[PDB]
Amino acid sequence: EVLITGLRTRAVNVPLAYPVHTAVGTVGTAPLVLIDLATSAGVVGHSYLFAYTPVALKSLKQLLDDMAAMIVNEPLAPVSLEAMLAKRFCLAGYTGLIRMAAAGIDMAAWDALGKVHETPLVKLLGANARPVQAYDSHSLDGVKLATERAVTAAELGFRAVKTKIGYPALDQDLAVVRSIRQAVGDDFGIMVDYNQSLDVPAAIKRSQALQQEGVTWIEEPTLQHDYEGHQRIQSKLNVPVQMGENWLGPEEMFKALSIGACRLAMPDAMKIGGVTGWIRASALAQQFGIPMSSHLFQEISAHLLAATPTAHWLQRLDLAGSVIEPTLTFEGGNAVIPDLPGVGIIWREKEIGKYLV
Amino acid sequence: EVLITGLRTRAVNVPLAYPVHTAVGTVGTAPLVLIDLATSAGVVGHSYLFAYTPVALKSLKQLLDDMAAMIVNEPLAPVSLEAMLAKRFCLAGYTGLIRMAAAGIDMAAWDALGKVHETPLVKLLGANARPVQAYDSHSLDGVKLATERAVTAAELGFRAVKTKIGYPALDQDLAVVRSIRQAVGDDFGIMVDYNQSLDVPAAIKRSQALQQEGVTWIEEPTLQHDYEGHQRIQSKLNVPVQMGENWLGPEEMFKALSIGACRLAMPDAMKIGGVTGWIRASALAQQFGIPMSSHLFQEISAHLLAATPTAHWLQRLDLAGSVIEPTLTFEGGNAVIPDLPGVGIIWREKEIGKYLV
Amino acid sequence: EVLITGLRTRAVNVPLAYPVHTAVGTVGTAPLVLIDLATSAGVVGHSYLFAYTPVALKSLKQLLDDMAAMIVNEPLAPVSLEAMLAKRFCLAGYTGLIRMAAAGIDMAAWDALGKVHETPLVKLLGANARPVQAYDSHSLDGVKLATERAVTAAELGFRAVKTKIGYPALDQDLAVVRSIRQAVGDDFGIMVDYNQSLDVPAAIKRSQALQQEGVTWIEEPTLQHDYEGHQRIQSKLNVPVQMGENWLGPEEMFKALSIGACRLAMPDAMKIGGVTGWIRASALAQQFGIPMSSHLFQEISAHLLAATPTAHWLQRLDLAGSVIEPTLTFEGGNAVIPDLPGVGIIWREKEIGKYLV
Amino acid sequence: EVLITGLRTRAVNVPLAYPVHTAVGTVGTAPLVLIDLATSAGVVGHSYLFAYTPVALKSLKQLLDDMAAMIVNEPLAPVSLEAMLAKRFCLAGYTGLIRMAAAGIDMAAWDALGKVHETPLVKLLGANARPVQAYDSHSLDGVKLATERAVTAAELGFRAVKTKIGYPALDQDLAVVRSIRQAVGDDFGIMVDYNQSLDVPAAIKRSQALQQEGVTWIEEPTLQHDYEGHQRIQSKLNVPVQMGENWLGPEEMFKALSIGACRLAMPDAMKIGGVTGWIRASALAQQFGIPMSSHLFQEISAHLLAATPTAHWLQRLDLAGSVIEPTLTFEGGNAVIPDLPGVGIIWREKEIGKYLV
Ligand SMILES: C[C@@](O)(C(=O)O)c1ccccc1
Ligand SMILES: C[C@@](O)(C(=O)O)c1ccccc1
Ligand SMILES: C[C@@](O)(C(=O)O)c1ccccc1
Ligand SMILES: C[C@@](O)(C(=O)O)c1ccccc1
Ligand SMILES: [Mg+2]
Ligand SMILES: [Mg+2]
Ligand SMILES: [Mg+2]
Ligand SMILES: [Mg+2]
Repeated sequence: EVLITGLRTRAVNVPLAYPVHTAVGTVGTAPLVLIDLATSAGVVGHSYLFAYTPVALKSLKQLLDDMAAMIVNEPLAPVSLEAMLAKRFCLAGYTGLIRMAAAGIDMAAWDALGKVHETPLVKLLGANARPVQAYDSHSLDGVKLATERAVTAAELGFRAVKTKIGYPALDQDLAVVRSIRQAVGDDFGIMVDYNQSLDVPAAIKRSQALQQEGVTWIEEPTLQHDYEGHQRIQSKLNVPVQMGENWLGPEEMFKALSIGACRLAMPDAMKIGGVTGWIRASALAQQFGIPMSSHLFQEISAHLLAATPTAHWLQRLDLAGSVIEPTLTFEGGNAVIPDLPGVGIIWREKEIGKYLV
Repeated sequence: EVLITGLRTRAVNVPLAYPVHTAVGTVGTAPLVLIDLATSAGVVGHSYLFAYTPVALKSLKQLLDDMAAMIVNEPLAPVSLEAMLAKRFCLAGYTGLIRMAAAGIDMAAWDALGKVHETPLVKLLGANARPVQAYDSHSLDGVKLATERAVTAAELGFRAVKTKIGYPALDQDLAVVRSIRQAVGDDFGIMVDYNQSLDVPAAIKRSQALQQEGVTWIEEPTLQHDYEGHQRIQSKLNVPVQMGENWLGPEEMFKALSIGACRLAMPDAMKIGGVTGWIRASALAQQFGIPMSSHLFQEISAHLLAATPTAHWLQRLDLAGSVIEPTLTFEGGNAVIPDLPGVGIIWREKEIGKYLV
Repeated sequence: EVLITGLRTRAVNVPLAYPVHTAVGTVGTAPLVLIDLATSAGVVGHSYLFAYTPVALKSLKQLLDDMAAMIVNEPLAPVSLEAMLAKRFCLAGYTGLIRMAAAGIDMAAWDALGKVHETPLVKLLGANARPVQAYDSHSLDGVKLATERAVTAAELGFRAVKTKIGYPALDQDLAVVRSIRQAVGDDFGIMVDYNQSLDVPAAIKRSQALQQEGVTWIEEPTLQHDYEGHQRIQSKLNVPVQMGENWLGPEEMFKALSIGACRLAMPDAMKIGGVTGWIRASALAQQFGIPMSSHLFQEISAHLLAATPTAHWLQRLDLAGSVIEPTLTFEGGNAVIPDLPGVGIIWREKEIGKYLV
Repeated sequence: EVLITGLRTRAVNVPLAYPVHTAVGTVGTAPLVLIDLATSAGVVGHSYLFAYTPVALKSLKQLLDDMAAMIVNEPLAPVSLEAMLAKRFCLAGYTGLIRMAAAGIDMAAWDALGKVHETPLVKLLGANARPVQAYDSHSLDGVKLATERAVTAAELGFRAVKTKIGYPALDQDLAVVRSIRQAVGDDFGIMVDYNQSLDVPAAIKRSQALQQEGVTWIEEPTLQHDYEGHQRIQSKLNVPVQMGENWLGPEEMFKALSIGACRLAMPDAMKIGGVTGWIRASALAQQFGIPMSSHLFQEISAHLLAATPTAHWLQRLDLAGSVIEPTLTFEGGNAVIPDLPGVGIIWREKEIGKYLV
């Protein structure tokens, strides 16, 4: 009855409100692929993908353009659709870019399904909208900018911020954390992210020092694929190890959880497999007793977390703000799902034109 | 926006088309509780519960009548509803009758949600209807009746039947299986169910003898709660051990799968937690690499299996046929989801009146 | 020779001497089912069941009334009786309400058996009465009431109290514990109960802070069915994790102990399976090296603990005091078994009439 | 001293000498990306990539074109190069297409390094050329074509063939194997590949039946990422389970071997990480006691296997034969490394022009 009738993609490089500082340099734009899924019902589903680096941008888009053929004229049944794609890409490898691409389609399919039924996604999922606590996500900023950004966050009502650490010396790491703490007060949450930058022993050493500072969590201390190493680090800490942003599919999540690699999880709506993947991941998290946060995709994550039994935090990091309407709002540090069919993603066409690649 | 406005239950004892023969005697009726969930939208959700024994019938109904208060005036958000109930019953114990009761409400909530959206449940779930292979479910019938019933099944187009075994002597067990095989032919599926009747060593001995006969699976050889014993039995067999009908919630399923207690699973829509529980169970099954079949509740199971990544068999066992319209049909041994909003459960009011308890 | 001749049940809502404060509100009554088991010998056995919530009260009673038939005219052989019931309810699920019901019958059967032999239960069990140290059980009371109640306990001679914690903030938790400690002195026992209210990481964090305060034990930090989570929490602590109140049967206890989920146990005479279940549980506790305390049912628990090899504490919490004679006494913080045949439960009929439901 | 000066890629769809038959249909072409790595020394390194499906072809090429920038002006030090890329793609995910791309560069870098030193790759690797036993790789051909192809193989001197199985019915599987055996004789090797097509229980059942036929190995019985499932299947067999073609990097291989998922391995030079990845994989295989075969890339695999301590079989499957010189030869079923610097890959430019995409 409801069919998929077309797929259109547009590659853009959009300005970032909060320039991300790295050891490498300063990056003020994000490589995104915007997706429009047309249907026989007159509704158009929308999603976006994050490419991480501009090196992968055009390849991503082209990959989508080339997959369009397999999905056109198929029913708008996201679950059935995902299984078909999993089977089409089983030799090539259903992971990495291919998996990211499929996830973009899933997310758009689900947004369209919500439009057909005139209902917010969260409601289609069987749950009620609820406000979700969010933390403001910052970067490898230095003591001055880090504290600054943290003070503003608090001013805007957030009760937690995340900072990137992993300086050449541990003492720099500690300097950042201390200055934030001194400025925001003793309760406030301070999450730290190492971005896979340390080896196991270094991780244990730096982390035990942070643990004494009072951090909320320690995120991705070592190489993401090294589940066993994360487990070793975790085993020497009281503070929780957080991870999950790099899991491609619930099957990677399953592996990591099976060995007790972490005490917290934070899947990425895109890497986990879209709405379909998230729902699977949320069941795993519940069973393993793991509090589940989100990574990127703030708009859809708000919906997804409201339906998650072990929902923990929402990551505030606005990637697509320059080309979308501001329907998701933050009131007293909690994200508010807009009362709009689907995900509530509405393009700012005029702006898109500016960033086109 | 859409609220739950009332709950009405009716306890009945309905005639069974296929009298179930047991070691105890012959039982021709089923103790069921029929549920009607009213909503602010004008739609009425429907489900039924199976009480197993008439000893538990009135208690079940009364338990529902007493819970009505906690759900009335709550939004029709099955996922949110389940979490609320899990928290209300956490001291008393969210399992057994209480859990069965909550599952009845879940199933009705989901049927109503489908009505509000004018869509079949399977579609609301994100999948397409597909035909599901079914097996005809029989009892501890004796050689004559067992073969008879099996011949009729084949005549009606089924490609598999399940028989109950567990006679005083192994040789009786084998006599039943052989006569069926001789009558239906070498391909046909023959599933056997021990109904928790043996001890571990007996189980291993009888099962190895059956394995040589050519059975499809060996179901519940020993006490259901003994996961470790099932694992021991499984470890000495090539044929698959099947289990799951007695798991109360996905958390029991998780325990059993964690220790490799079986190679097949067959949750009961009621005991697993309704639609909400099934969806969770299906994610677990996928991750552990377990083919998932259903137990009872044929009407809703047809929908649920179409959305299950590792869907295996549908159990044909008509409990409520005397008081419901025949919307689910069997065409060439596969179950066909009716094209009707919700689950497609429609009462035969006039008949209900007859069976009322 | 001695037969069971009848079963009569009465549902009551009795006033509580110590109103239990919860996050929800104040509850001053308990939903109980009082049981009378008649025999051919002229003796009448007595027990009671706790329903937790009034939502389950009528269902419980009705369930008992409906089981009466299976037990009448059966010999007064509690062990044989339990096995029969386990087999009758094997499809429906021998757990939850059904199991609680069976346990009520067990307890009454054992009380009657003691009457037939004119001997206190403890003696029928092969042991001598001994005084058992008890702790006074309080609730989520706030700093003021908590300290108050604790001072009175000490005044009455108790050497330990249990308080419920799990406030929105850890610091509230600590405030309660500190004020009690300050008031009762440094030796006194302070047991804390989280009532399944935290997630694993929160549990580890709060518990390590309490451990520094000097608490006796940490009870049910997370969801009761999550044995593996309890093990994780336990693994990061020196203080003992206590659990067991929610185990339905010794088979659940066996599972939890098998994975080292706790260092202390505290089965509930009702949930564990009555006298028959307790005796089994006590053997397990001995073998696993676990000190065993009781949960509720103070009257019978006094007898049961005197026969328990690893007996630890008796929980003083008077549920049925308003409708029973005060035969169990407390002398210098130890419970004294009354010298009376059976359990020494004697109804205050006139009061019962008042609370009838 | 020796620098990388440029990267040129060409996407082609080349005819296959042996049309691969699938359940889907007949495919007579291969989507390949041909790579030319220019250097400051005047030498040009060559490699090719296999895209599996034409859906991924253009995306692959574009991805390479976009990475060219990061490698140009870098020294020709394949080991150092790989580490740089691993670090550049750590957020995006160093797996899937990105990893395949990097592997193409590695292979070309190593071919160029051999050219600079005027030596065959195998010799640069520290080993001597040796002839490697090869098996002729066929498809899901049917009884007639399968036997035919097998008879020709034997005629050309091969001592083993691989066939694809996984028919709707087991009996079809067995029919293929039997007819081959009957035609080639009792010694001859018959390898079978299920191509991830079965579930665990089906896998165990079909495999035990094959094991009785006398097959050389059972390849990829179930989903590639399910290491644990492969282990279960392996555990019920004497015949070896073979796997490895889908491992992306030695880190995936490490995971699978750690749990004993198989008794044989067969990494793909491209998916494993090129020359650099293969060398790492070969050390793992040696330590775990695993015989190591190759998957695709026959030209380079000949070199790689000669340097592999546990070398087992070379897979003969000519993907790029239409656009390259025939320097690798087969003499009496063994592959002979050509005596030519590098890998000995020489384009047939005139033919390339024909297949360009
Ligand atoms: C640093 C990060 O890992 C995070 O979680 O914030 C991140 C990863 C990828 C893109 C943006 C941010
Ligand atoms: C025998 C049974 O276990 C089955 O699976 O068929 C069954 C159990 C409970 C009610 C009816 C049938
Ligand atoms: C709080 C509690 O868990 C305890 O152990 O005291 C409790 C549980 C159930 C009823 C009363 C008290
Ligand atoms: C069937 C296969 O798995 C093999 O090993 O031969 C194969 C996989 C991918 C491309 C070609 C061949
Ligand atoms: Mg991160
Ligand atoms: Mg069964
Ligand atoms: Mg408690
Ligand atoms: Mg293969």
